[PDB]
Amino acid sequence: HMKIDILDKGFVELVDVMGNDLSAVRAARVSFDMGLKDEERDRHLIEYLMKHGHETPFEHIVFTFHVKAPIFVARQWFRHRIASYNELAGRYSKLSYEFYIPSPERLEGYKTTIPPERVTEKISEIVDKAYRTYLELIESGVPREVARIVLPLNLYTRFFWTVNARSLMNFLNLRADSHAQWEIQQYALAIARIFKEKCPWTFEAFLKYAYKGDILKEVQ
Amino acid sequence: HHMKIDILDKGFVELVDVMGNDLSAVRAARVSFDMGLKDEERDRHLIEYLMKHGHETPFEHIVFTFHVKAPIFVARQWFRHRIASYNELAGRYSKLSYEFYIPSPERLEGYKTTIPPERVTEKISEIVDKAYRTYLELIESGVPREVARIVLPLNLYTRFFWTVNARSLMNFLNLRADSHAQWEIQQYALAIARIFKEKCPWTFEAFLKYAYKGDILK
Amino acid sequence: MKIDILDKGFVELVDVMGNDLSAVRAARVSFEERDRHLIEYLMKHGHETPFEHIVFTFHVKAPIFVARQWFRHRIASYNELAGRYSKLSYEFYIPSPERLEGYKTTIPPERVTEKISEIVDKAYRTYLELIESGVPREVARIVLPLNLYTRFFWTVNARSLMNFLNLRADSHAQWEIQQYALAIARIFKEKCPWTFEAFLKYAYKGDILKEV
Amino acid sequence: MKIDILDKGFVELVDVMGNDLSAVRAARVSFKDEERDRHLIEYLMKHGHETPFEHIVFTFHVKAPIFVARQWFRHRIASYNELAGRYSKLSYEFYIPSPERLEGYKTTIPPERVTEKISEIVDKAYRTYLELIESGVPREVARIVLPLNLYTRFFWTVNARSLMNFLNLRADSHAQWEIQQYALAIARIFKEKCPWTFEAFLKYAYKGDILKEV
Ligand SMILES: Cc1cc2nc3c(=O)[nH]c(=O)nc-3n(C[C@H](O)[C@H](O)[C@H](O)COP(=O)(O)OP(=O)(O)OC[C@H]3O[C@@H](n4cnc5c(N)ncnc54)[C@H](O)[C@@H]3O)c2cc1C
Ligand SMILES: Cc1cc2nc3c(=O)[nH]c(=O)nc-3n(C[C@H](O)[C@H](O)[C@H](O)COP(=O)(O)OP(=O)(O)OC[C@H]3O[C@@H](n4cnc5c(N)ncnc54)[C@H](O)[C@@H]3O)c2cc1C
Ligand SMILES: Cc1cc2nc3c(=O)[nH]c(=O)nc-3n(C[C@H](O)[C@H](O)[C@H](O)COP(=O)(O)OP(=O)(O)OC[C@H]3O[C@@H](n4cnc5c(N)ncnc54)[C@H](O)[C@@H]3O)c2cc1C
Ligand SMILES: Cc1cc2nc3c(=O)[nH]c(=O)nc-3n(C[C@H](O)[C@H](O)[C@H](O)COP(=O)(O)OP(=O)(O)OC[C@H]3O[C@@H](n4cnc5c(N)ncnc54)[C@H](O)[C@@H]3O)c2cc1C
Ligand SMILES: O=c1ccn([C@H]2C[C@H](O)[C@@H](COP(=O)(O)O)O2)c(=O)[nH]1
Ligand SMILES: O=c1ccn([C@H]2C[C@H](O)[C@@H](COP(=O)(O)O)O2)c(=O)[nH]1
Ligand SMILES: O=c1ccn([C@H]2C[C@H](O)[C@@H](COP(=O)(O)O)O2)c(=O)[nH]1
Ligand SMILES: O=c1ccn([C@H]2C[C@H](O)[C@@H](COP(=O)(O)O)O2)c(=O)[nH]1
Repeated sequence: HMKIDILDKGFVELVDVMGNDLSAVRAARVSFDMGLKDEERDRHLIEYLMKHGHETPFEHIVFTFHVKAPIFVARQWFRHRIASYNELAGRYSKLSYEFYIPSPERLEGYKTTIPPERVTEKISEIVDKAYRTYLELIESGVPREVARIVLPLNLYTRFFWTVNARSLMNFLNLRADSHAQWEIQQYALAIARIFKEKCPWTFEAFLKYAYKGDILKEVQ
Repeated sequence: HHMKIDILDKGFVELVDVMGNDLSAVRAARVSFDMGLKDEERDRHLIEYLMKHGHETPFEHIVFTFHVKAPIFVARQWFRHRIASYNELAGRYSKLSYEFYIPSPERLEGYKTTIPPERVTEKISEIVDKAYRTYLELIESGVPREVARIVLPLNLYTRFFWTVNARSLMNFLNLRADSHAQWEIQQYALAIARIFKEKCPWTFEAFLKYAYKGDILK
Repeated sequence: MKIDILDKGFVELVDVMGNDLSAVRAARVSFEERDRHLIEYLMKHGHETPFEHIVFTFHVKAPIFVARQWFRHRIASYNELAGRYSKLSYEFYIPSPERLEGYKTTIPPERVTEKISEIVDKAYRTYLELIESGVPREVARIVLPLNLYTRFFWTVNARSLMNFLNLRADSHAQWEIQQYALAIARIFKEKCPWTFEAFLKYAYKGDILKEV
Repeated sequence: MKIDILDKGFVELVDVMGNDLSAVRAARVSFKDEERDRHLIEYLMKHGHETPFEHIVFTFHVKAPIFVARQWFRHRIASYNELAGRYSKLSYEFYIPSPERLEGYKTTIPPERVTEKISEIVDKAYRTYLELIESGVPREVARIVLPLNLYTRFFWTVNARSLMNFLNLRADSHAQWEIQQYALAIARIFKEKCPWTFEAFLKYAYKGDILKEV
């Protein structure tokens, strides 16, 4: 399965896809009592739909992703309501020692009082302390669902995300953009790469006509 | 895959595409416990479990695309299911074909009518024909299609694509594969159920057994 | 508040939750010049979720063909009059001759109008005959034309209502639903003048609300 | 109406559109008569005709710990606006369970010590957070060390149908105790503004176990 590594331990992996660029063409064409034509006319229809704001045809393309991301990223991500999610449960599972530790380069462009290496160090220290406490509470008989509340927001979680191309393009608009947090931008770049490989005509037409973000026009 | 079931006199339900299968639900559900697939026994059991306890979100990862040909009055009820995606034939843009649902005499079974059921059938096809011929005359006269079509009756056939996940599809079946629904949409719901059963047999069997609220599938 | 649309149609406001300050409170997560400024700011920058906390209920009487276009807006709630159960009323949208202005037609506009009324009358008379014969209503009604009036309750938040106005208060939309959209817009402006003003200025994608 | 929940939490009613009669008006499609209107409400609820209840809408203002909010926010048929850790300096407010939260569980240390241990890490994480901020580290990065029991605040706009689903699932002994407590608050307010719908819900549609016992 197409699998892209993000951050220090994160990833985005394509589990499944229904349909392709031509799923959008077939759906749009029914309006005119038509179906598919030639490659040239069909690709141009996709561009036509994107340039004029016909978004519903792209709902017939659907993806399922498997994502590992820090909780603070997942919290932003799961704000996208037009999608389906299933997530690893801190209530039911003993959580693994896996946390996002920013690299020193993460603080490029910020004048900092202490070296970036020290920032990285201080984050790690809280992480180890919290995790040790989490395991101590569990070992003492403290229910998992309570023990986990001391764990920090950089804890990695895992989830399945099923989402259609229209909602995926909203996601890219809002998250593949320099206003979203850098961490989620990185995940959105991987989503974009998988989308482009499966639906190249829709992706290129989106970038050309419909996409509102900045970064995907800059970064291949 | 590809499945097609003819419904009423001229209608159909055709499966255009599917994403996932019963194991798609098993995998999504198992992530909760930091697990994946296991054996057929334990995974079939899990699907029954999910269905018994009303854990419906794992089934959203199973997705269907249907191509449907149905009368407008059927489509009108169907399109009330908002948790799904639609694209439909446009009267504003297309010259509409002479295809209308004409009930068969048997459709009045159990109804004592003043005129022979065959006559009811006849009367329906007569009005449909008059309406259609008026539509064509207006079109030939240069009336925009979006206006001409307003004289067309509710038994005109339309066509649409429907993308829907297994959870919404189970909701559709609870409501439409039921005696209280109109017989015509029941028939479409029966075809949707047959296709669902074929592609997701474990989910369907568990649905019938533990969650399905209607009366016609059982 | 009620606006008559078409020959027999209308849009009336049944209820509303909130005003422009509802979006301001949601955006700030708490609880006059700076508050209007925040509304324009949110609108200019595409921050739409705060407008979801303003909600309207409309009662709408409209031809079925208009309602079918309308009910494609999935992010909203609907309850509609039942034709399976209710004997349906003799009310149909008959276009005025002026509806065909611009179109060079082989039949005079007034004659097209007349041809539509005729079908409506014959269709309704067939429906009534069937019901009289003991044909169930849910079957008898299938002969009724797409211009039959129906009524529905529509509950929709301001964000989805702005999406509706972007698509339907626009010259690409069918003229008949444009008229309805103009009415919805007028009510929206009454209740949420700051949001409506900023919407027009910064976010609205249609054309007719800039002209009318 | 504002109800305190947990140690620093609350559920506050901000607005409401409609009342029980809004569902009746929608069901009948008509812009009253108590017994026949209550009877309709019960009929709809009994036969699962739930769409008329979507025309009653609530706005709440809720203060809750992030681990509770993450569960809450899985309810997609609703609208949310939340205090932003990326843009605001976060307040020293964290949920620390009472010893009675863990009484019942046989634990190897006193519950009192479980409280102390939890409080200790909270305090350490918060201190590091403030240090990093003071150092010039972006808020968005500095906050990643804060634990899941940090309090957040959001506006929630939800219709009565979706709110009844939320009660089915959360006002229930399988939901985490913390979110149960919020659900009881939501239910009390819903009962106050929509008494006939709430009664009919309990009698016919409610699938949980706590609201019939409390
Ligand atoms: C840079 C940035 C900063 C942000 N800051 C904050 C913040 O400070 N606080 C905060 O709470 N959130 C914040 N968000 C989250 C934001 O408010 C949205 O919750 C999130 O981006 C999901 O957007 P969406 O509603 O467009 O997507 P979805 O929820 O997936 O919805 C997709 C589309 O369907 C529609 N839709 C779905 N449900 C509804 C509905 N109930 N009503 C009307 N339309 C609906 C809309 O058209 C929407 O575009 C931020 C997002 C970004 C990118
Ligand atoms: C005790 C308990 C344990 C849980 N454990 C986990 C877990 O381990 N992992 C995990 O990921 N989640 C878990 N959840 C969350 C659960 O999976 C749902 O996300 C949550 O209950 C919201 O439910 P909902 O979909 O009914 O509500 P909403 O998202 O508000 O949706 C409301 C209704 O609309 C429908 N609906 C909305 N969107 C769609 C859609 N895209 N497709 C089909 N139908 C739709 C359904 O009819 C649904 O009832 C748990 C919840 C409870 C109460
Ligand atoms: C026998 C029968 C008779 C009917 N008679 C009438 C009638 O007389 N008049 C009429 O108007 N309709 C009528 N309907 C339609 C009915 O009211 C629903 O519109 C239709 O059945 C769709 O059901 P749904 O809302 O559950 O499905 P969807 O709209 O697909 O929604 C699926 C699920 O998601 C949820 N959901 C989706 N959107 C929202 C939302 N905005 N708020 C809260 N929850 C949401 C609900 O949990 C719902 O079960 C009838 C249906 C049947 C089967
Ligand atoms: C001029 C014109 C011509 C049209 N022609 C046709 C035609 O020929 N055939 C046809 O079938 N329809 C046609 N439509 C209808 C159109 O495709 C939409 O169904 C309708 O405009 C509703 O728009 P919407 O989905 O944005 O609104 P809603 O359905 O209310 O949704 C609101 C927003 O939330 C989002 N959303 C809701 N559900 C989903 C979802 N399941 N997946 C992804 N995002 C979602 C999107 O952000 C959407 O903008 C036409 C509309 C217009 C204005
Ligand atoms: O009772 C529960 C358990 C889990 N989840 C959802 C919320 C999170 O998105 C994810 C894991 O939650 P926790 O188990 O970590 O609380 O699944 C809930 O919504 N309710
Ligand atoms: O069995 C039914 C009856 C009604 N409706 C909805 C669809 C329409 O929007 C409206 C009226 O439908 P008819 O009763 O006219 O079919 O209510 C259904 O979905 N199913
Ligand atoms: O302007 C339009 C054209 C089409 N449709 C949708 C509504 C119907 O579901 C279908 C066909 O509509 P008509 O063209 O026949 O109105 O496409 C709209 O919503 N608006
Ligand atoms: O860039 C952002 C900022 C905020 N939020 C949402 C997610 C949370 O529900 C809430 C606060 O997020 P934080 O700012 O704390 O990350 O707003 C986002 O979705 N994206």
